[PDB]
Amino acid sequence: STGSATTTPIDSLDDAYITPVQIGTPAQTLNLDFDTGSSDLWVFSSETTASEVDGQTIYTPSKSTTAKLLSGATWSISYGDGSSSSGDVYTDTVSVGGLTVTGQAVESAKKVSSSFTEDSTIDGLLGLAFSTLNTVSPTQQKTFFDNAKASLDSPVFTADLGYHAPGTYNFGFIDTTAYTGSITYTAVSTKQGFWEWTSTGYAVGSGTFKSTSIDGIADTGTTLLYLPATVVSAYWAQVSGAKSSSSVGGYVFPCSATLPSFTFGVGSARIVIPGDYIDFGPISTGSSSCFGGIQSSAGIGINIFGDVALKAAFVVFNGATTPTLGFASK
Ligand SMILES: NCc1ccc(C(F)(F)F)cc1
Repeated sequence: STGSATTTPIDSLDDAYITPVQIGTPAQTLNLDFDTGSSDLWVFSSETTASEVDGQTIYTPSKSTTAKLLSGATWSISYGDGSSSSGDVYTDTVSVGGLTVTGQAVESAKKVSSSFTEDSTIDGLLGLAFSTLNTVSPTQQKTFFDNAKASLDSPVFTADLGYHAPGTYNFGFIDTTAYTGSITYTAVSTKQGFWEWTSTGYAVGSGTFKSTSIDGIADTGTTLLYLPATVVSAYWAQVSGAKSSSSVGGYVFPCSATLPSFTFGVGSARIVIPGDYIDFGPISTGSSSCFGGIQSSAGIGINIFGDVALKAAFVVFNGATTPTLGFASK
């Protein structure tokens, strides 16, 4: 079997993408953030603290004939940006774009951090990293992708994120009309539980390609591109008036500047990120300083190929016994 669902940016800057997901019987439709950097499916629910909910759609397990409490199980998760959430665990039926999994662990949030509460467009997260990162205790739970794997035509899913436009998440098949040229596959290390891979180098604008190995993760749940300080300094040095700001927390640039493109390597192939993709707009309403989409990973400890990079490509997450990542121009 297969599934296909449209994913839509939550705002005019593509800060995140939400995808409708059906949970329970009868279906309760929630808009979830598909996150290849984590492995928990957690949702706002009727069990979330009332003061911590501001306009989100909530999952109500008491109205689902298929919901079962996973007795004794708890979850607690903290994201790299400081966000966090925790609660208990139900099992229920979950469908994405026609693809249905029964007995999927649905982690009901009793407490959520402030950054989730103030984001009324995101009802929860659907983790698509490897199940070794799932935070359910004492019995670790499988992701939606892992549970669906056996019934999928092919053990793959693809991310086709749009620039200021809707895109597509496909499960179980590769849409050969969605990309141009060939798909370049590259090896994945699962050692840390991420879709971790090694980029073969980079170029800034029309400059020479610098062959160097950049280890990083493919993370649909991260907005920006986080790369080593040397790479990020070489990019912003080409933008008149750009500078790293301690008060803002990253590189900013005059909104009147035009940004060069950024090229990253996948084996022998090249993926070009247009300069417009790196513009994240004024740091405050009416400001003439704009925030950059390429930032240093030095504070984080891991390089992150977030939405800025992934939306420039058609990306195949191949969950075969030897996992691989495929990149194609589109
Ligand atoms: N989008 C999920 C996510 C968030 C943060 C990290 C970090 F910071 F640990 F790299 C990995 C994955």
